[PDB]
Amino acid sequence: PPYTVVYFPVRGRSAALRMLLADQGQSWKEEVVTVETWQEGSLKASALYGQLPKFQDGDLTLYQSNTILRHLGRTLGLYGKDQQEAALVDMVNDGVEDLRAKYISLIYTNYEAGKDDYVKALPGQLKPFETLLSQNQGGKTFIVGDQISFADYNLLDLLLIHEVLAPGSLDAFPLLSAYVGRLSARPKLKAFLASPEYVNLPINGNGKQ
Amino acid sequence: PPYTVVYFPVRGRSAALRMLLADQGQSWKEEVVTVETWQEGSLKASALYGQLPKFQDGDLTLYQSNTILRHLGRTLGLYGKDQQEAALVDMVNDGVEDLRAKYISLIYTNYEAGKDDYVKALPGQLKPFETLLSQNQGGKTFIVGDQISFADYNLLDLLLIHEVLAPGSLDAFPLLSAYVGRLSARPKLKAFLASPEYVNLPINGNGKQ
Ligand SMILES: CCCCCCSC[C@H](NC(=O)CC[C@H]([NH3+])C(=O)O)C(=O)NCC(=O)O
Ligand SMILES: CCCCCCSC[C@H](NC(=O)CC[C@H]([NH3+])C(=O)O)C(=O)NCC(=O)O
Repeated sequence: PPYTVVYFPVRGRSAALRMLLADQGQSWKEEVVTVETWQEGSLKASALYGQLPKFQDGDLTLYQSNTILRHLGRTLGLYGKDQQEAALVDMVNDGVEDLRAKYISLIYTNYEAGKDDYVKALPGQLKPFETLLSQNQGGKTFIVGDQISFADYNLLDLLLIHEVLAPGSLDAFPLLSAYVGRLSARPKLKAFLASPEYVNLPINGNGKQ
Repeated sequence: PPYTVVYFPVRGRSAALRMLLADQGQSWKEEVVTVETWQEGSLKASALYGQLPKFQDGDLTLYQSNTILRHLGRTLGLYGKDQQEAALVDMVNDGVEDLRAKYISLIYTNYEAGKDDYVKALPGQLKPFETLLSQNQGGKTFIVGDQISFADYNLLDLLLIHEVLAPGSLDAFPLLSAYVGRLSARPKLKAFLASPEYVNLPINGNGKQ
């Protein structure tokens, strides 16, 4: 630390890292980049893949949302208790990333045309996270082990946004409904999710949710 | 260990994790899964995300290619010498991953109508790794730091398949170029890249490369 998130006035691929910081009792600066600022071409030109988020941690500069997440898991001890759990944390997040890339591509690339095909495939896509949960202490704690990981935040954000896209898509998944239900209640995380820092922001950058 | 890779008879997403093992002088078994056996559906059904590659390491069963990359870097010490190097290695891999997604979506979804545009875009897509490899002792060792990482096996394969795509695609990048020969000159890799079980193996499995 200190932490700075440099991003568009959208939740997008920073919603989960932001949650993590907040749940962890941490504080950060929000650097905001409007499309106008981005349209200047100054930020993009330095950015390693011409894309945001950008994260500064003390004197360390990072791109890629999952790098940032992994770096915070590695520093705040949110990467499982051991080398097995490390691997299972990854498996979970890689799975989140896969569904998220699908979600993004629907939203930005063809929303109204694909929504039906997307939401149809959704139960099949959520079932492995129910399974995962049911194979660890009975879905009673976290997605991996019995302490919180970066994969938990990234997955929490995945389900929240999906409840907006497809109201009631978690009915069929009891363990997962209680898990969003429980993890939201975590005191600092309740507060963060109610902050205008979050609430004032739309999920996506194109009107679509 | 011991190691087992379960996958279709292609290079695909088990290509980078096999170079790693070979160069690391390690050995492994192959569970070949033809398309016809996959259509039977009992393997599909048991896989966490219904997909391959699948990997067994001693008692651990893993899915997700980068998870197997990460698991391997962590056990064999191919994840940078420190915390910062770790975060940059992930930054490379995520960037490799992003170009692999796009190539995979060219190969399987619109090869015939996508290609000229794709190769058109290749230089300005390969440049980010040319940069990183510059800002790291002038390009003379590895993508990150001075010892090999899982991010180097993944990028190396990414660069090899793209040479098959458009032969001579790497000339506008003389740095990324010698990188490829350095890594393939490594006696353990060299020999595997000359074995049939690498040369006789299809890249993508749909007659397109
Ligand atoms: C312009 C409004 C965009 C706001 C929507 C979300 S950011 C979209 C895009 N960034 C990304 O796709 C980030 C992906 C990156 N691989 C990650 O996971 O962090 C971007 O910076 N795009 C700009 C560019 O690539 O030039
Ligand atoms: C004909 C030979 C083709 C083999 C190459 C395709 S393997 C493609 C697919 N696997 C994946 O997309 C893996 C994605 C995963 N995110 C990873 O990187 O490990 C799969 O198991 N697909 C099968 C399915 O989903 O039914």
